[PDB]
Amino acid sequence: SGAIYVGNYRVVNRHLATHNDWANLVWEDSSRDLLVSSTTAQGCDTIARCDCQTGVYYCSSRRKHYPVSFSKPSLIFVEASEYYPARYQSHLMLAVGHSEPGDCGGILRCQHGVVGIVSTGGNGLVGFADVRDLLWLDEE
Ligand SMILES: C[C@@H](Cc1cocn1)NC(=O)c1nn(C)c2ccccc12
Ligand SMILES: [Zn+2]
Repeated sequence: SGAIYVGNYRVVNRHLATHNDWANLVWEDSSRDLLVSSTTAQGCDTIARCDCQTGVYYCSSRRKHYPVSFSKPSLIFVEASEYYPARYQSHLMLAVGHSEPGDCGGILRCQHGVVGIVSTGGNGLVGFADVRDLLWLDEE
């Protein structure tokens, strides 16, 4: 589990969105595994607007942050899970790192801010849904 709280937005994995998220929906995209809802309170996370391809992510199944090198956002074929059939996921970045299904929502960041959230994984890989192209997260 996990979310990004920037401005009056909450960014979560689409497959983990709650009824309150769907009832206060701003934007969703199944191909990216992302959903954004509106919030009453202002958040403290800042979105990275950069070209970093090294950063750190939070792994809840280890209670630890790990440094990683990650690929550029791409269209990758992801295997079936209980939330999606096997399909192409867009704007996905892969790294070598431990992960388990419940680690989705953990933040990947660099010195510039939040880069994305954990969305896929297995066998020593972890995949992150990028958010750096969603420029509208920075404005009302
Ligand atoms: C919950 C789904 C979401 C999903 C996105 O694309 C299709 N399904 N993801 C997973 O199944 C999953 N995510 N991580 C971090 C893993 C690590 C090890 C094994 C499985 C996973
Ligand atoms: Zn950066």
